[PDB]
Amino acid sequence: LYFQGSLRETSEGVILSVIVAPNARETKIVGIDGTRGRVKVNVAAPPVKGKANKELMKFFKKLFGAEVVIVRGETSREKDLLIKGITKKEVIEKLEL
Ligand code: NA
Repeated sequence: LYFQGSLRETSEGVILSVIVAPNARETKIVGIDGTRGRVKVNVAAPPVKGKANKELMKFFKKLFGAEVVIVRGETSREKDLLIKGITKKEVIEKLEL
């Protein structure tokens, strides 16, 4: 039940709670934070001109096959992503790949 601490399903989809580190060598999931209930995501983009947000959304849109929007934390390392029109079961399956 590893990724479950970072996700919740609302009427609109799944809110995936992440904590980003920019300037990374590769955009990828590197861990979970068990106290904050967030997936640690490295993002291979600079945190300028919204480029880390853009890369983060692109990565998860490709992973889930669904539109991903930042609902909270646009200017924070702690960001909540709405994965629109997907279920928690589908998100867990994809995160576990
Ligand atoms: Na950014």
